[PDB]
Amino acid sequence: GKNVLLLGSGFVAQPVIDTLAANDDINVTVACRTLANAQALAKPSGSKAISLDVTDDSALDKVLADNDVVISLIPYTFHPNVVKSAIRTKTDVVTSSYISPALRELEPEIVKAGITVMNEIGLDPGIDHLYAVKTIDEVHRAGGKLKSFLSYCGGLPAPEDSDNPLGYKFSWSSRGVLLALRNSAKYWKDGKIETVSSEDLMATAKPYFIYPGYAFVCYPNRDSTLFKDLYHIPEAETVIRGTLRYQGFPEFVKALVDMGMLKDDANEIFSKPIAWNEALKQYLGAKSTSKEDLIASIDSKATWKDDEDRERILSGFAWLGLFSDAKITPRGNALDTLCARLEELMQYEDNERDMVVLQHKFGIEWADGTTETRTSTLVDYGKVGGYSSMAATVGYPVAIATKFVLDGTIKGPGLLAPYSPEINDPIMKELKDKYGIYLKEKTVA
Amino acid sequence: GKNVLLLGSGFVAQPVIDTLAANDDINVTVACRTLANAQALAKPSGSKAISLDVTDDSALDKVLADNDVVISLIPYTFHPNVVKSAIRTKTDVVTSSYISPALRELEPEIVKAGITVMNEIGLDPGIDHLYAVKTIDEVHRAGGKLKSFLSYCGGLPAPEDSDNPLGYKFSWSSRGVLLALRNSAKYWKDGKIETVSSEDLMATAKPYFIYPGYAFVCYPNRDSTLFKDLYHIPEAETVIRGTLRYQGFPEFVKALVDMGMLKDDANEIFSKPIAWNEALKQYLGAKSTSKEDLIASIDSKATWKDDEDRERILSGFAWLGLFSDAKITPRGNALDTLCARLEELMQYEDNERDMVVLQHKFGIEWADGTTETRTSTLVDYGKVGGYSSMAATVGYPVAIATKFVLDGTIKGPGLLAPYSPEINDPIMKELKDKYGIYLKEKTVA
Repeated sequence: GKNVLLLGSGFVAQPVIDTLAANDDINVTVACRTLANAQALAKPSGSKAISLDVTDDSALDKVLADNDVVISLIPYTFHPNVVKSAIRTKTDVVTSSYISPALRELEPEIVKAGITVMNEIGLDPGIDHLYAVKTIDEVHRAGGKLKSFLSYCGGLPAPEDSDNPLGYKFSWSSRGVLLALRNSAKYWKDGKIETVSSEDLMATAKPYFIYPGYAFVCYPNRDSTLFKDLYHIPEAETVIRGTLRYQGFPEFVKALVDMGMLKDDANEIFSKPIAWNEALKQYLGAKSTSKEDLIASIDSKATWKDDEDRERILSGFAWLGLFSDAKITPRGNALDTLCARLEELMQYEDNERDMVVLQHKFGIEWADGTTETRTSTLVDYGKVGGYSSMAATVGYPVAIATKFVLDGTIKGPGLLAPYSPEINDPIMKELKDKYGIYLKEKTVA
Repeated sequence: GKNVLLLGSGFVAQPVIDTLAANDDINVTVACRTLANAQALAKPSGSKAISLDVTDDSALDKVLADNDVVISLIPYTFHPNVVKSAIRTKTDVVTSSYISPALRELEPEIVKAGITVMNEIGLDPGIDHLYAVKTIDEVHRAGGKLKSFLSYCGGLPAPEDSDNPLGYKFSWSSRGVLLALRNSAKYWKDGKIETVSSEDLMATAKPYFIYPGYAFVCYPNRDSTLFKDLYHIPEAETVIRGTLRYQGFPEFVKALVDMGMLKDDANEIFSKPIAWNEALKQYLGAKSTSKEDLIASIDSKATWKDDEDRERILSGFAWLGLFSDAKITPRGNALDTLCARLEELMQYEDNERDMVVLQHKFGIEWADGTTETRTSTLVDYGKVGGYSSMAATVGYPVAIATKFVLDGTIKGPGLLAPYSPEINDPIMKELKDKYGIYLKEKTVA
């Protein structure tokens, strides 16, 4: 049959290996730095397993040449190494990553080599593009105008598993999640560009209604303007892509900001494993380590929405052990010390489920001047003793695309991405049919 | 072994029959009006099945006498018939219902007869009492004062299945759900009684935070004052029991109220199967049946929270087909005609899940004057191709109590209810151990 090489040892690797190895005519080889990882990832399906250093050009060529396609699920800074090897060996490539400037530089050689490098085909990017392109194509074909494109996505605990101060669980690092509300954002609104500064992003966070059961808030991503050219919606007045969190998340982060706790400046208060209450005493200039004095210094620095929120946030600080004798992870700055504690206390437990939510909302003006709003909505949950939704919604599109590269449903050569119905339709159909994963499409009544 | 009679043909009956019949030493007989129902309810477990008219004293005695205990899962107005028969036959009884004045009248004969009639042991009442008594008993035993008791419960769609205008699904009638926001309410707050009139209940509805993931609102039930004597918390300043719904539910109902749609007065506009848009035209005095004119008459009658809510509610009316040519169920009044449409459009589908949420929150003042807040929280979901949470959370406590009546863990005789640790502890322990059902107990940090 066909020989598939998978590079990676993330949780995303497991469903890809498992769904592909289940096919009798596909032989999977798992490659990680350490043979044991790969043997472990490969063990459930009895796949071949090897060790591999991707920076070793010769080692990398040897194994790519033994295969028909390589799935690169390693950090995106390594894709160029993989692709350089694929050019040399004439091997096809599949990634879930945004096309990088390094890959664009290789693009003429990819074409000359006659290989297919399929990109941007997990969840985000991937599934989002499939369904955005689908509707916009339908709207344009019917002579319609896409006046508004809104798109919001989050990976969150299932609501029943959300009871922590952020309504958020880490797998595994928290630094990016935390700093996200201190980024700038640029998007289209009502026929003009709006930009929000780092300082001002926090205040933009607002409830975002999807279904009655959920309490989502949203904030815009760094740059939504790229989707105008990407989806060819020059006529759109409003184009905003953002992130979903649960209620309370921005207010919690804001309080931490006001306390200086997202500052990454080297600061000796965080140099050594002292008690959290002593660290905060020194950092906030509190009278003492007593909960009462710590709260006084927080109160003097924080702007609270109301007493209920103040009570909630301070209780969350208490839950985190910030007012306690628990010893800090000595990371040498406020931010990383905070992140270490968040990470330690807010991981998934074995009977807990994650969730992916993604909704596109389209405001359409038809030729006759009539307007309508459509939604395309995905809610997906992890399976206890199975795969997380975060793993499955990346891994399954990747597996489907790999099979389509192998059998020529996805026709190259070239540096391809899910930007047209011709590539997109077969993937959407197979994703729904095989895995039950699809976006519910509704017109707002 | 032991012989158990089950009266009932509700969805609650299935898990009770099934969990009890799985026991080798329990022989279940299912009794409904029609042999086929009972044979169907009994079929999965191969239980005995009979037909039975509960108003026929002789038929009822015959079968009770053949059994060691009867589980009465039929309407509460029939329990007296069952209990009169149990007195005659000396058979024990288990119900999930609040003790009625009719049962209290029989109480001295129950005692003289030497039978045990166990009551109020499903979810609400049942599980709620187990855990409320538990904490209050713990607080009192440690010399503490229960200053505040808050308790909120709802049966709702899982959030992923909540996408309808009410965030609510019917199984099967909607009339009570709808009129609930037009009831009065009486409770304790800050050391005084507060009462809310029928008209004013709507305005009391407010967000109620349990976990970040969920968007709950709550309103108080008809009478919370009874829990002071029931749980013996004379020292409580605040005692409020209420119902949980999802965000948007009260505002939707309020709009319908403003339109006169919850009026049950005989009204010929609803006498015959005309189109919804024609019915509303006549009822609202709209210019025409056009969506535009219907909305105009709604706008002229309704107070909207904001444009987003107005848009949401009107869209929901559209979804319901109220602006459409769909023919009304001719119920002869506005309310029942509305309820028929709600019921028709908002039932569970086969791959959908329900949810039960119940939280007690206790504000405690300890002897030393220190205060703390505790929560006890249950979130439980239905199983696709299995039992709903609404069925399981009533049926399992009933099954456990029945086994305890049979084996004398619950010691009678008498008209008993789950009001003390002696009765309550064994049930809570078995509910957790056998079914994984328990309330998570936390101190607010």
